[PDB]
This record gives sequence, structure tokens and C-alpha cells, in this order.
Amino acid sequence: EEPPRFIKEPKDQIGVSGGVASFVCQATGDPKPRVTWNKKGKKVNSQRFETIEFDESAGAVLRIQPLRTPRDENVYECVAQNSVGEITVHAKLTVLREDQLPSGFPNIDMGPQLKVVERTRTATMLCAASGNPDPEITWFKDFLPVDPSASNGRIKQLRSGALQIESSEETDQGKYECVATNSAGVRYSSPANLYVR
Ligand SMILES: [Cl-]
Ligand SMILES: [Cl-]
Ligand SMILES: [Cl-]
Repeated sequence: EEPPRFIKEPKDQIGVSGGVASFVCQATGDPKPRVTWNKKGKKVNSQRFETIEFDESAGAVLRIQPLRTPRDENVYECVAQNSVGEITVHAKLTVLREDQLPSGFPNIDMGPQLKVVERTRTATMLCAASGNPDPEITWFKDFLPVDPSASNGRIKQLRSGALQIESSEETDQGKYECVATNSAGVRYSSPANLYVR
């Protein structure tokens, strides 16, 4: 009987009006914890807000698109819970207009495009971003952050920020987006399908 505890905690996000922002939250415990998102007590209820569960509901991503300011700007709360106890954590969302963006704000110079690979073959999704500091690429598949460790060898981010998928499988198929992040904020590239034939 271990109380819930967070293993990936959400971080404050600075997003652009008309784009996407995602908060990732996951916990562990015994019995296994269930996480959920809410805003200021009441639970998240909008047509532009989505919660994508994972890790048997012990993990949840909150995704907002399109981002709207000032309405979306809030503090969002992830709650992890099991039979032993409860624990909550939060993250703030800030949404800027394009004209409000600092020069160092992440920018997708070249987003990912259509890809069709045959299974067991290597696919490579390209992405070039820029900003100040140089932004870190985070790959998303179907609104969930791609997890290299769970791929066991096959999937890695290369030095160029591109995602390499070795020995492709049917599960690899889906919508991929490139997320460029830094201290000034977060930018999402347009989605790009990967197909496995
Ligand atoms: Cl590509
Ligand atoms: Cl190949
Ligand atoms: Cl080929």
C-alpha cells in the first residue's frame, strides 16, 4: 500500500494563440493510481480541451487547441489518487498572441511531412526548429509524447532532432507532431501522418 506519487510532473507552458499546448501528468503507487485534470476545482469542460489517458489511467495528457487568450490562461491541476491517499500538483498556462512573441520564441523552420514505410523498415521523421535558447524537440504521436524507452531499441531522437523509427511496425502508424520548446515557450508543428504498409 503506497500512496500516489508523480513520476512525470507537468510544467508551466507558454503557448501561442491559435496553436496547441499540452500538459503531461503521470503517477505511481499501490494500488496503481488514477490521474485526472481539473481547473480550479471544477473539472475541465470545453470543446477545445481533451484528456488523453495512458499507462492504465495512471497517466493523462491535457491538450488544448486552438489556444485562446485570455480565456485559456489558467492554472491547471492534476490529481493522482488510490486507496491509500491522494496528491495534487499544478501547472500554469500562458497564451501569447503572435505579435507578443519574443524573438527567441520557438519556431518550426521545417515541420514533418507525409511518410509511408513498409514494416520492418526504418522511417525518419524530419523536423528543424529555431529560437533562443535553441529549442528541444519533443515528438508526439496521437497527442501522446513518444516514449523511446518503451520502444526497446527501435525508436530514438537523432542529434538533428529528427525521430528515427527502426524496424517499423503497424503500431508506429499515426499522427506525428514536432514540439519545439524553450524558456520563452512552446510551439507545435502541423501534424504529419506516418503510414505502415
Ligand atoms: Cl518528414
Ligand atoms: Cl529500410
Ligand atoms: Cl526502401
